[PDB]
Amino acid sequence: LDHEYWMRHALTLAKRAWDEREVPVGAVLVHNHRVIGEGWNRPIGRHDPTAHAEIMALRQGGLVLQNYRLLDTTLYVTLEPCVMCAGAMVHSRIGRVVFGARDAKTGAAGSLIDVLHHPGMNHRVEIIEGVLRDECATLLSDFFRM
Amino acid sequence: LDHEYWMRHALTLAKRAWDEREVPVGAVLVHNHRVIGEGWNRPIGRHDPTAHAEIMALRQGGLVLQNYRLLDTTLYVTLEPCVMCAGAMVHSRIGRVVFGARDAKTGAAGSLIDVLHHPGMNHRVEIIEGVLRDECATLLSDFFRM
Ligand SMILES: [Zn+2]
Ligand SMILES: [Zn+2]
Repeated sequence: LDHEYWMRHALTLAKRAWDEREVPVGAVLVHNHRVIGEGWNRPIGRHDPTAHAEIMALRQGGLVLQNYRLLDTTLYVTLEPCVMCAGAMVHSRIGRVVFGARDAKTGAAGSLIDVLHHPGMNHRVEIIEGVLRDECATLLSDFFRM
Repeated sequence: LDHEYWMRHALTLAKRAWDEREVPVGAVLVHNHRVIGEGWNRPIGRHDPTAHAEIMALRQGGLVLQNYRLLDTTLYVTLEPCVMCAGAMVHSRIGRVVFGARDAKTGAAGSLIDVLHHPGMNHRVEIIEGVLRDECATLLSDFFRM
């Protein structure tokens, strides 16, 4: 579905997070080839431990759809989702998550844990990884070097 | 620390959720024996898949402390936290979670999965279960009967 076109927008949002001095992750939630939520990482600034990119984008999606269930959506994100965000995607009943770089240490879509296909969740999210992978990694690498 | 006194307040918040026709879960975040966040379940009403009791209470706590890290806090909740909320508690670096009833099917503190002591998280949350257990269960049972 030209996943790079949507990931590019996510990288755009990640660079907002970068300008805010937050770990640079961006996310966009797409429904019928239209954006219905955007998010970027801002826990430090918002004083909000839950203010990850995915959480912000899933919340917008709910407002836009007037529904807490976000059926058949695709969530794009520049980094593999953490446990908190992976659980949110499961509650949201999204169709699919597409991510850029793996989070080898604490990623929760097959890196540390695979919450999205854990055998007791009432909903399965499909996974596609590595979209604009090197672009997503370099943002995060330059961040940590900084 | 008279955990029933704080759980009673959580049950108070859970009954707000009940009056809103939402699964009746309440939560309170306590720091130095003072409440610094309250929460109750309202996904349906807020059109927000992330709007669980714990998420709302952890968010308030961050505002009150002007910090996304909520060190040495105790989060009380009427039901075992789900994967999404268990991950949030880990990111928040809370000291302890105290819960009422187990969620046998999808609870993420030793029921379905134990996210809070999973061997790769950078932070361990202590767990105490069963506080006002029967009170918490009956609320949820009456809800599902309804
Ligand atoms: Zn996350
Ligand atoms: Zn939850």
